[PDB]
Amino acid sequence: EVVTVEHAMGKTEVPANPKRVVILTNEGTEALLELGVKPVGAVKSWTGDPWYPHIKDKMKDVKVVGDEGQVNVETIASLKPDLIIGNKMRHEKVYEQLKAIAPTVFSETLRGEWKDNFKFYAKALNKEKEGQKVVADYESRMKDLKGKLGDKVNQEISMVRFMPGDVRIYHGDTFSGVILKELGFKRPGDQNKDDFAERNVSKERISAMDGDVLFYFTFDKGNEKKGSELEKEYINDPLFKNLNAVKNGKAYKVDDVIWNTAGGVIAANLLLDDIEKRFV
Repeated sequence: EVVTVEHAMGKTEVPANPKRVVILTNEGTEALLELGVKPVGAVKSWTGDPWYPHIKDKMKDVKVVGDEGQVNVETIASLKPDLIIGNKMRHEKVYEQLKAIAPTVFSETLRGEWKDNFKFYAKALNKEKEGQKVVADYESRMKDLKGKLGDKVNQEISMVRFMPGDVRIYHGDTFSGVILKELGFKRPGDQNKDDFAERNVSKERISAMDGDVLFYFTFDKGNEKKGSELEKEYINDPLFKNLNAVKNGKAYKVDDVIWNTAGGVIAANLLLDDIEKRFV
């Protein structure tokens, strides 16, 4: 009937064979799908209507239970789940409300932890063996790519994000950070740090964006397109145009969804594919 799972908010008995699972992160949604569990409810994709294209078909008739930052507890209760999976960084405040509905287990954070989070979700679902195969398959595809890249990994890759009111330079404890590191890519300067990002990068700090290759991506909250507005301002600034990466023709806009925001094992595989497309 049950198994005990240690997690970010304690120790909880969960079904040995969960039948009606609700999943409260985008990255966790991908874990479930790859582990052969279709959730009865899930938070909408950050920039989907409601689902990212890469999971849309797999999410047919899944009930939207809010978004990752603001979950709808009433909708979750209505689904009568036997297991709820969330994340302490996103959902700590609603943990007790979720626990009142069904056994609830939390991962700790997002940042660069996608692979450990995936393994945790596999444990929570009692699908460790299945999870080992998914991880092994990803690592094999990763090894395939390392071979195809050869010494192209010796390039310093710079990661820049435009968001509403905030230009960021992404560092090591991030989705792109840990995957670039696993592949063996170098990073320039502070992008080697094991923190999340340099935040609120000014036009004066544009020099900190340089590298051998510069990948930038943009997040827009809504129809205001405030992220894209900031991108336009920065990439047309003379300081940006004088970056070595830009003068070399090696500054590229990449997809926010697969390079950062989806954040799960399906996206990780799509990121490998995109890197192969761009470098090989």
